[PDB]
Amino acid sequence: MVLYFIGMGLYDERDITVKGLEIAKKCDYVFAEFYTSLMAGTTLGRIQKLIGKEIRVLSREDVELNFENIVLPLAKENDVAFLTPGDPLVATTHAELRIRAKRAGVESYVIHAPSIYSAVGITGLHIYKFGKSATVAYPEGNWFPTSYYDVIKENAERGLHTLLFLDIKAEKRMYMTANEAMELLLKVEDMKKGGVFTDDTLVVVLARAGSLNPTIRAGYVKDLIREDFGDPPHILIVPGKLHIVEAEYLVEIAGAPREILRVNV
Amino acid sequence: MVLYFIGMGLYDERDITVKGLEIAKKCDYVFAEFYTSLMAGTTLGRIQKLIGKEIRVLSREDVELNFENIVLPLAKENDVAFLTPGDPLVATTHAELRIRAKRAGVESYVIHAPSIYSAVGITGLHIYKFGKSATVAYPEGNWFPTSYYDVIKENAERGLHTLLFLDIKAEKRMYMTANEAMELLLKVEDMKKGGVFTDDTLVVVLARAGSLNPTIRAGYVKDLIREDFGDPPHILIVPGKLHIVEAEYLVEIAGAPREILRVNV
Ligand SMILES: Nc1ncnc2c1ncn2[C@@H]1O[C@H](CSCC[C@H](N)C(=O)O)[C@@H](O)[C@H]1O
Ligand code: NA
Repeated sequence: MVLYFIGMGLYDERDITVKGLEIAKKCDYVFAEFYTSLMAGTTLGRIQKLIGKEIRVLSREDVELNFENIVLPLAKENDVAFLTPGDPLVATTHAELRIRAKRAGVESYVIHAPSIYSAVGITGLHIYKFGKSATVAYPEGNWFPTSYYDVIKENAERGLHTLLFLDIKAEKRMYMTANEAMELLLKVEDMKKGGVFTDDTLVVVLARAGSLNPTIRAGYVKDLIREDFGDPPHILIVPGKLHIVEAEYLVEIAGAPREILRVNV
Repeated sequence: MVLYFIGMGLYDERDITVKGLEIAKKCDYVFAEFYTSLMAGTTLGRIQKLIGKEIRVLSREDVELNFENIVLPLAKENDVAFLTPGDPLVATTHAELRIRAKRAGVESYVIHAPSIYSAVGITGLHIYKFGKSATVAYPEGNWFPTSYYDVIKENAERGLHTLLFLDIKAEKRMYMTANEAMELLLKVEDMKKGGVFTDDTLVVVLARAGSLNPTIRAGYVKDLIREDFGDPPHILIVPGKLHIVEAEYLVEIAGAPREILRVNV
C-alpha cells in the first residue's frame, strides 16, 4: 500500500527517469493526468507500452475533487502510481494531494523528472538569475488578468530574468503560444504604460523543450511576435540585465541580433 | 559529429532519464564531471555498470580550460556523451560549452534530467514564488563573502522564497551542512544586523532530494540549528511569507510547528 507521484518529464515517454519507470512497472494500478502541461512528443499508448500497464487518465475534476475517492482508496491495499507531465510538483497544485494521502493513511513518495523550470538552462540565461515567475493567463469574458506584467516589472527593476509559464486549456485543446503571450503583454503595456513590455523588449522563446530539436529563439518583440516557433508547448522569458556570456549564447545559439552582445553595464 | 549533454539527475544512477540512458549506451565515448556536484546516492562504478560503458572523469580544469581539446576532438568523428549531475546547463558555465561545440563544427543536443531547482517543489513551496538564488560560501582568510545574505533580504522583502546552495569541496568530498549554513548566516546577521536571518527565522531543509527517503524539515532556526538532517547534500531555503497551502504542507509533511500557521502566513 503506497502512492507514487511520478513525473513523466518534458516531451515524450522517454523523459521519465529510470527510477520512475522501474517503480511504475511494478505498481498494481497506474493513474495519470495530461492537463497540467503538454507532452508534444508522445501518446498514452507509447507510455502504456513503455510501462507495460493500462493507464487510467484522470481529468482535472477527477483529481481536484475526487482524488481521495478514485486514487487513494486503491492505494490502501495496493501500490499506486500517479503520473504527470514534467515534475509532478512544479507549477501545479499536486503537492496538496500529499496531504490528502496522509490524512487517508497512505504513504506517498515523489519521483522527480525533468521540468521546464530547470530546462530554461538551455536558453543560456544563468538559472540563478531568474526571479519570481508567473503565468500568462487567457483573458475570459470581461476578466483580463495582468499580475504577470507586474512580476516582469519587479524582476526587471532587480535585473532578474522572468520565466512565464503559458496558459493551457487541455479539454479545449488550447495551448497558448509565445506569440499570443506577447500580444497580451503589449495590450497590458498599453493599459499600464510602465515601459515594461514593448516592441523593443528583448525576449526569449523556448518551445518543446525535451525534444532533440527544441526551438530556442531570442530577439525583440517586434521581430518575434509574428514568428513561427513550431507547435506548443511554449514558454516566454523576459531577461533582466544580461551577463556577457548570456548575450553571447543568445546570439550564437538562439539567433539573437548581434547588437545585444553590447550590454549596458 | 555529435556531442550529447546528458543529465544524471539528483541522487543515484537511476535518476538519469530513459532517453539519457539509451543515448549514452549508443555513444562511442562517455565523459562525466562530478565537481559541480556529486551523486551522494551512487558511485562512478554503479553509473558505469548501468551505462555499460567506461566513463572518463573530467576535472573542473579539464572542462573549463580544455573542453575543446579533450571532448570535442572525439565528438568530430564519434557520438560523445558528457554527463553531469542534475540537469545539463544548469551550472552557470556549462551553457557556454555549447558555443565551443558550435565553433568546432560539432552538433550538440541536450538530454534533460531532474534538477534541484525543480525538485525543491517537494518542500511544498510554490515554485513561482522563488526569487533570485544563491550559494552560501565558507569564509576563508581575510575573505568573508556575504552577498547571499543580501539575496535573502531582497527576496523576502518581496514575499519571495530563497533557494540557497551550500558550499562543496568536490575533490575533498566535503559538503557544507544546513547546520553550518545556519550558523554562518547567524554570524552574518550579527554583522549586518538587517534583521534578515535570526533565531526566529523560519527555514526549510531539504536533504538527499531524489532519494526515496529524503529529509524534509521546516522550523525556526533556534530549533533546527542543531538538528540532524542526515547525510549530504543539504539545501537551505529561507521562505518568504507563506500561502496558507504552503504552510499546511510544511506542517503535515515537513513536521513544521503549528505556530507557522499564524506566524508566517
Ligand atoms: N517541454 C516544454 N517546452 C516548453 N514549455 C513547456 C514545456 N513543458 C511545460 N511547459 C510550459 O509550462 C506550462 C505547464 S506548467 C506545469 C509544469 C510541469 N509540472 C513541469 O515540471 O514542467 C506549459 O503551459 C508551458 O508553458
Ligand atoms: Na529560480
